[PDB]
Parts: sequence; structure tokens; C-alpha cells
Amino acid sequence: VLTQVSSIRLDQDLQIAPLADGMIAASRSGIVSGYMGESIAWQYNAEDVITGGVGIDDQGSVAVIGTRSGKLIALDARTGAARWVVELASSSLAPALISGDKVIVITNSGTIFGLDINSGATVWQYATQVPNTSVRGMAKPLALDARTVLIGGADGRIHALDTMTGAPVWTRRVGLAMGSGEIDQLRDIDGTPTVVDHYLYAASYSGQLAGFDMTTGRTMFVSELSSTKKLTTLADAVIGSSTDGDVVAFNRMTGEKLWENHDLKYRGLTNPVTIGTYIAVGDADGVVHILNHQGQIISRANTKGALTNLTVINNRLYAQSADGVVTVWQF
Ligand SMILES: [Ca+2]
Ligand SMILES: [Mg+2]
Ligand code: NA
Ligand code: NA
Ligand code: NA
Ligand code: NA
Ligand code: NA
Ligand code: NA
Repeated sequence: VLTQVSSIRLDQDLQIAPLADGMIAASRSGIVSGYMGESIAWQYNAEDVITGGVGIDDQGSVAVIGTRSGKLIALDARTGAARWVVELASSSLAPALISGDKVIVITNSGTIFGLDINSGATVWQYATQVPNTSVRGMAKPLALDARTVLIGGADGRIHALDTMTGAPVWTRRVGLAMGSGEIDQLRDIDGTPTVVDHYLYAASYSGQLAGFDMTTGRTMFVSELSSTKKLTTLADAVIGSSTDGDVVAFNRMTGEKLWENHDLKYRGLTNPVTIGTYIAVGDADGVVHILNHQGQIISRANTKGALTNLTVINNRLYAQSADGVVTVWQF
């Protein structure tokens, strides 16, 4: 199903930012490399541990990284030159979203920051509530349309914000606390919600996967799936990876269970991704498993290093390991 196309060691949960003729990848040690094909076009040293990235506009022209110390840096995607460097009151563990003239950042404090794309100035802030202990990591903000951004919160809610002002447009509860204790409160939506047409899906650490009809604002279903990873869709199936290492599929209109694969239990799975008519999910041994649409494993590609995130862009599957290895496959 997959043929290896590249295997690159990065100079020393970060995501690759694919470009039309290459890619941008950051090492957690601080080096952001812009690649043209398999050769380095540029490098930028952040002089700090990179905790969030690589964010990229849909036009492939500006890249964003967040550092452990709360710095947020915008880079020209072609040259690697910094456009601006600002310091926020909190660090980010997810890539920044670029929408319109805004860079939108989720942070440890629960604050969502709306930044001016040209200067990095803070235009707006939106505070979400965060339990004293929450699940480590966060969801990348998502542009619903030109005027609405969707935030997955540590409070288990989806927050819909006006892109220009930061004001809340609406919210929905997905993750549910089971009490006041530190374990019982854990309910993060740490996987970026999934939009297909006017339908919205999100899952949560506490075990709820909700499907929403954004046209009516109605809840279509709530099913059982504890997850910290982005969901994927395949025709009428919505599919996710559980915190137990299950891969499970639901009907994305009714919420009924389609299939559930237990072969990868406890392996530490990435988000599952859709590759054509197949599904791919990676694990902590560096193995990417390929599933058919009936949830049966038919193939396995192996890389070096633990995987936590898979990215599909056009025809290629991108994986960045914790060992700093970036692997690309085509399908
Ligand atoms: Ca979290
Ligand atoms: Mg998380
Ligand atoms: Na990266
Ligand atoms: Na690098
Ligand atoms: Na982005
Ligand atoms: Na962010
Ligand atoms: Na609803
Ligand atoms: Na998932």
C-alpha cells in the first residue's frame, strides 16, 4: 500500500509542515529546517526547546513555532528568516493555526491567543478553564470558516470563537468529568476536531466521541471512545485511536459501532489517518499499520523511533519520530 519515498534525519508531538516542493520540520532541540526535495534550503535555530509546531499557512508561505519558554516565532517559509518573535504568557504543545490575518495559538494556561500575522502582536485572548491536572498535550486550533475557529479545550468542551475578536460564538460539551478527583476530572479534547461538510466530530480523554450537525446545532450521537488523537473519516465511518491502543470505527451519522480492532492494544498509537480507501496508524515501536475499511490489518511499514502523529497531504503520508527521523511514503 505504501512505498517509502524519503527517510531524513533532522539536524539537532511535533508535526511536519509539507510544502508543494518539500517540507518544513523542527527538531525538539531547536533547529527548524526547510527542505526542498531532500536537500536543506534553510535552517533556523530557535535557541530553545521547540514544544509547538510546525504550523504553516495553507499557502505555504509562513511557518510558526512555539518554544518551551513561551516564545512564538513566525518564519518566512521560503527563506527561513524570522518575521517576528514574541513572548506569550504561556507555551504551546500544538502547532499554531494560520487563518486570514491571524495566528491562533492554544497554550498550557488555557488561554487561546489570537496574534496578528504581520507583527505577532496579541490582538485577542480567550481563557478556557483547565483542571489542576490535565492530559499532557493539546489540540491544534481549526478554521471552521473565514470567521470561526474551533478550539478543543482541556475542559472537554469545543469552543467556537470569532476569528477577528476572540469572542465565543458557541460551545459544546464533549468530555465529561466523573467527579472532583484529579483522575476523575481528566476530560481533554486534545485531538483537533474533525470537520466533514457541515458535520463535526470530536472525542475526549474521558471517553465521549460526539457527532454534531453544525447546520442545526443538534447533537447527532455520542459514542464511547477515550482518545487524545485526531479522528479521521472514511466514507460514512468516523475512526479514532483509543488510549488503550484500540482502533475503532463508528457510523458518522448515527454513532453505531462499525468495527473495532484490538491487535495493537497498549502500543501507544498515533492518530489514525485515511490513505485512499485504507487507514494508517502508527505506534511507539515505529510501526505504521495499514487497515482495510473493515478494520483488518493487511500491512506494516517499519521506521526508527516512536511515532505520535501522522500527517496526510495530497498523496503522501508523513511521519516524524521522537528520534528526530522524518519518513515519507506515497500511496
Ligand atoms: Ca491537554
Ligand atoms: Mg493530549
Ligand atoms: Na516538525
Ligand atoms: Na531540523
Ligand atoms: Na498550521
Ligand atoms: Na497552538
Ligand atoms: Na448540540
Ligand atoms: Na483518534
